[PDB]
Amino acid sequence: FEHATTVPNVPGIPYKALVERAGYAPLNLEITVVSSELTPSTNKEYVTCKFHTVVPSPQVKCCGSLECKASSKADYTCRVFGGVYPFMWGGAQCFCDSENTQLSEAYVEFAPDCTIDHAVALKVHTAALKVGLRIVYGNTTARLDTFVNGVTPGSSRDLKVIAGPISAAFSPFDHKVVIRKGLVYNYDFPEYGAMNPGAFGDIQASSLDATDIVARTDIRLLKPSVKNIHVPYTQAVSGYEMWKNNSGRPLQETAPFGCKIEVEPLRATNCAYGHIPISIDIPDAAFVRSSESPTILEVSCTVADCIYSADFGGSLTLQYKANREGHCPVHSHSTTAVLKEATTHVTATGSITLHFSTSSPQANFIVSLCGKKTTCNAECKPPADHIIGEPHKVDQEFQAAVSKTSWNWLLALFGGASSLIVVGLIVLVCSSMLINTR
Amino acid sequence: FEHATTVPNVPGIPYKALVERAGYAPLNLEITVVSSELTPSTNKEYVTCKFHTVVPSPQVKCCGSLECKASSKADYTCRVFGGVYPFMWGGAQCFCDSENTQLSEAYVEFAPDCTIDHAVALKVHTAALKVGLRIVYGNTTARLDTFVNGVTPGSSRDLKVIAGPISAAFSPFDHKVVIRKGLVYNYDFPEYGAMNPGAFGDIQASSLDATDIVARTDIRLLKPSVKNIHVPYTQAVSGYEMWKNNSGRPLQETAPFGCKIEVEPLRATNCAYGHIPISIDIPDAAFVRSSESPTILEVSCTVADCIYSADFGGSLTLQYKANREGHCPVHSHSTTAVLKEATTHVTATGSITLHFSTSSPQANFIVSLCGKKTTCNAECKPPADHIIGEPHKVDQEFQAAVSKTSWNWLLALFGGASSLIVVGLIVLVCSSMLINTR
Ligand SMILES: *[C@@H]1O[C@H](CO)[C@@H](O)[C@H](O)[C@H]1NC(C)=O
Ligand SMILES: *[C@@H]1O[C@H](CO)[C@@H](O)[C@H](O)[C@H]1NC(C)=O
Repeated sequence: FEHATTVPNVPGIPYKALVERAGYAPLNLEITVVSSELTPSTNKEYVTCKFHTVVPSPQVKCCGSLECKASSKADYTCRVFGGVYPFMWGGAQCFCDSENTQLSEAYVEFAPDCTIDHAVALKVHTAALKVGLRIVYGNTTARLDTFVNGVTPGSSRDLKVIAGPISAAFSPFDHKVVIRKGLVYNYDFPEYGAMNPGAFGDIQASSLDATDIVARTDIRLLKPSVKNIHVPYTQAVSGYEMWKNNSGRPLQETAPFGCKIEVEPLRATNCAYGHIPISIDIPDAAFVRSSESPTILEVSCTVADCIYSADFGGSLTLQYKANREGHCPVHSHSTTAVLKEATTHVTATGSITLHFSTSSPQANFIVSLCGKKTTCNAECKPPADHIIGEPHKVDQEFQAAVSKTSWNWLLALFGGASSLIVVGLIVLVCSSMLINTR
Repeated sequence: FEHATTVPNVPGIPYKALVERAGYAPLNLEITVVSSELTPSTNKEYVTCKFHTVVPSPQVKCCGSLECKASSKADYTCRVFGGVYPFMWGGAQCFCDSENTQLSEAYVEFAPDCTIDHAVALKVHTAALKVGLRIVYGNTTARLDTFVNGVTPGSSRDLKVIAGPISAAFSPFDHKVVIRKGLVYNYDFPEYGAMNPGAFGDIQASSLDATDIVARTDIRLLKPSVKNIHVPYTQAVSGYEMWKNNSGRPLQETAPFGCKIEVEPLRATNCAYGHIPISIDIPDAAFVRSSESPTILEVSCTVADCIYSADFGGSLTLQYKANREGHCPVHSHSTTAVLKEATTHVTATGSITLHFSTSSPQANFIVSLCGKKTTCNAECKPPADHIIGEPHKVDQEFQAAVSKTSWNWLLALFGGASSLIVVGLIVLVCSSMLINTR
């Protein structure tokens, strides 16, 4: 058989539904969202980390001349000076008032520790969802996993069940993000080849060990100092450490709907929001002919007690008469309240007690046992404890919290003087005619 | 110095512009789009190719029983039969009217040739552009390459020149595409894990040699035939060959703007459309003080001849008087027409001939030599040849094809009888007053 139904996005909340077919008992279908897996599409842009500068041995020409060449090293720079007398422990290596010249150069490369301290800039897009479901029909359980896209059915027993699309798309990921040491930070990094001294992503590389590298961090060389050979240099602090000191808090502590986010897939998990439609195909073998199912007689509904609460705090009682033995499912045809158990042993004249919960204190609804059903009305009270994190609001409110007493007061309240007004107008017309008699 | 200017997207079309500074000769700047490189962002979804089925040696139980197990092979299926008498050249291996049983199984894997015949489904998005430019300022040439994004300046001589964003985004790539043997076909492939027998992408794999594989192509086993052991099977033709017979023509022959598309970067090249703004910084050293530049006197414009055409079919002549020797640039301050050369040797009283082209046959405009300028008016005729692919329409039309004669006819055409109407009304008022005199 075939059926369809919509379920809200939420993990570990069984929903119980019925499929009705004349001549066959209505099977109880249990649907649970075991887990959620939102996986977007990712693109790698470039890596970055703390950098180490290079101060190579200088190129000193004793009583000659030199120049400022070019090279492919990232942040490569050169500069030359003349009339320099460098010294050293053995003495002065060379002195020529003008002919001496010194040439210095500088570049940079990722530090050796970068291999593990590196962060990466990611371009993300097109959030896609993967959902794991547990579906039980007639004590026939099945574990399945599928995308929410309406095209693909996940394979479980070769039963193709379609679902989606998502009611409303939610994505804590911004189009641009950064990843570091298992943490994901929402940030707007600059484009590849776009750098700013003292800013994040001052150094770039397609790979952690790629030979090609590019950066720009305001490295201007300084003139040689007094009498001692060295290379006085200058450069702005790494943007990596700066951004680290002020990167902001991780997205782990800011995502809505309690997302659980992991890096190696760059995905979210157990993050719930929205609703999903589902199409379900069922073999007719699983179905049971009604005559095989037991029949019931003169069943009554009795509310032992019920306090409005969050857990299955509502309790009900049922007295039934039957001509057969076996099992029947039970269902709450009214959405406002939902049971906790599916079926139970039956009896010729036995009675049972049932658990349930509701979104309103007004326990007025109808409930079905076997194929028959009976009404159930009562009042439930709010609880004392008002703070718990266990599953709650399994059903959303439908402005049905309005008590029957409030409806009674409202109905008798609204006036109907307009009828008196019309009667007054009619008698006015008749009296006007009578006066016209004169 | 700094300047800005917008240029249309087109390859190999030098544009000549001027930067004006009092006390400095206006340098001639030449801008050419050497090439274009549009590179989008790509995501790999799954591979596919022709498949080969597997018919393993059957599992035959001589006078016993068997079952239909499960396995992880793609399209794995099993089926069993009983009461079978298989035969073979040495005779009948076993016969038991009922106790004999036969079990067959079937699956599939990518064919060995797939390694080179494989096609891949790609998810593309976020088209990005890379542009190569050649810029010449004062016989100072520079070859640069940069993105059109307004943030990143390409590096060439360490001269940061920004450009973009694109005036209008164009992308022949659909969000979904397929690649095969160096060809790119625009197609809407199904999602990973979504298959249909006889349809494209019936077999999937994250890698060409990934052990994991999934497919569904309607493989139902057939009952054993008469007296001869074998495995009669059935299955639908590969969607790969079907799509090949009807894949449609390559995108190479359908993309607009003459895109040249390559696969290993999945990029387009030399595909022109739209306009791009550009910001250009220039060292003041390149600039030349005006006094250093030669001065000119009483220069006249003379049109030797001009036929409206596509190439530099317009010819002009200039007679000048100068007090200095050297060089000056020339420019067409009117967009409708553009020169072909930048500068020339100067003389105290010499004269020169110049080439140019235009988008209108009306050669009315002003042209600047050194810092001074002179007007130039004339009429150009359409050409005889009307079919050529060489660069043309270097300037877009600005409804200026309207000839001066047409304007003359239009001006004298439109009437002004409303003035006669007002005069008639005024004389009517005066005559009405005179009649009121009576
Ligand atoms: C499921 O219930 C049916 C009767 O409703 C019973 O015949 C069957 O054995 C049950 N299956 C399991 C696995 O309990
Ligand atoms: C460029 O032109 C200037 C004068 O306009 C000249 O001094 C210089 O040598 C030229 N450079 C080259 C490379 O021709």
